[PDB]
Amino acid sequence: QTSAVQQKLAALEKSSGGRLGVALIDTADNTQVLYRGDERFPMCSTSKVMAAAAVLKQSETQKQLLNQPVEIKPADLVNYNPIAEKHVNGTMTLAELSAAALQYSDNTAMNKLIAQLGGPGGVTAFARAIGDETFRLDRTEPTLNTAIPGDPRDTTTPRAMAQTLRQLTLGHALGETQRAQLVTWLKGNTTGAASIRAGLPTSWTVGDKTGSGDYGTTNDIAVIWPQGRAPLVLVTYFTQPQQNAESRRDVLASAARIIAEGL
Ligand SMILES: [K+]
Repeated sequence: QTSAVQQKLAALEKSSGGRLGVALIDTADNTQVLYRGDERFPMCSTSKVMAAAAVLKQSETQKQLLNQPVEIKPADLVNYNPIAEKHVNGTMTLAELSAAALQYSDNTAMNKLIAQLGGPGGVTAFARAIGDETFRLDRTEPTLNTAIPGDPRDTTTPRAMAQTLRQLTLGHALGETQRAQLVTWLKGNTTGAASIRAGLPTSWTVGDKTGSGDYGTTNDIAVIWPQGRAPLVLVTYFTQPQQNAESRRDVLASAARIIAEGL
């Protein structure tokens, strides 16, 4: 069937000129709302959630892992790395790298998380270990953002990422303390106010991770605590036909508003 919400998302997508993917899980009733839910989209920096979570899982068997220092050298700097560049020729801990990756979208920090996991495939392996058969990380920063239409590298589907984000943040994919740390990090994101958050009542609390890349790719993955009801998990992915297209965070906000109005 096509629901009223799905019809509204299709009308938003038509007006945007791009390709929109949405997955909602309402954790009160476990119901889902999908739009292009099984199509692949480039993750861009939304993949930082999986990498940080994989390091948190490693930390469950190593009490001191998150305090371990990692060297930051000049050649490690990539295109966007406001936190890491301050520690060049010095160190950051894995906790500091996780926080920088998640809350500031620092790409050097992501590369250190990927390296801790043995390369992109270590992130994919963690995804598989927690039941996500769809996610794939194939490259490091910055090339994971090429976002070429039809390219499977560094993609997932909205359905898979919503399910995984639920398991990570609200379920038992991580230990208790690690889940709480991931939630704290997401809630302190600095980059999200124009994306999903912008489409929702301001009283609701959100933790999210944005992404952006070539082809005007504009993404957000969120957990949401509405006032008065069980949490929601919402994924909004958007990508456009032109390599040089501009970001469209407003489309994500519009998708979130349609979802919220449908509840
Ligand atoms: K970034």
